[PDB]
Amino acid sequence: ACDYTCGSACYSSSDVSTAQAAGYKLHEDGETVGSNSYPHKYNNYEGFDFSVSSPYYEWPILSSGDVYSGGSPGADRVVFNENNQLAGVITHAGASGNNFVECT
Ligand SMILES: Nc1nc2c(ncn2[C@@H]2O[C@H](CO)[C@@H](O)[C@H]2OP(=O)(O)O)c(=O)[nH]1
Repeated sequence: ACDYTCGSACYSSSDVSTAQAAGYKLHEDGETVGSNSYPHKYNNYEGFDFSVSSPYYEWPILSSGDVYSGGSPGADRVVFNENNQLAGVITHAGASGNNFVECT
C-alpha cells in the first residue's frame, strides 16, 4: 500500500505509475502546465543515486490522487527519464530551501 512515503503523504505503486504516465505524455507532446512549467528537466543537484540514465524530468504527484493540471503542485514529485523509466520519488518535505530529499 504505502510504497512511497513523502513526509506524511503515502503513495502506492499505482499512484506513482498514474502520475508518471501523465507527466511523460505532456513531455512527449512538448506541453507544460503550472507557474513552474511542469514537466521540466531535473538536473539532480541533490546528487541522488538513480539507477536509470539521464536526462531526468520532475512532475508533481498529488496526495489527493488527481493528476496535476497546472494548479498548486505541492511538495512531492515523480522523476522519470526519456525511456519513461522511474528514477525516483522525491519531496520538499523535510528539506530546507528549494532542496529535495528522497521518499522512502
Ligand atoms: N532542488 C532542485 N531544483 C532543481 C533541480 N533541477 C532543476 N531544479 C530547478 O532549479 C531551481 C532551483 O532549485 C528551481 O527552478 C528548480 O525547479 P523546481 O522549483 O520546479 O524544482 C534539482 O535537481 N534540484
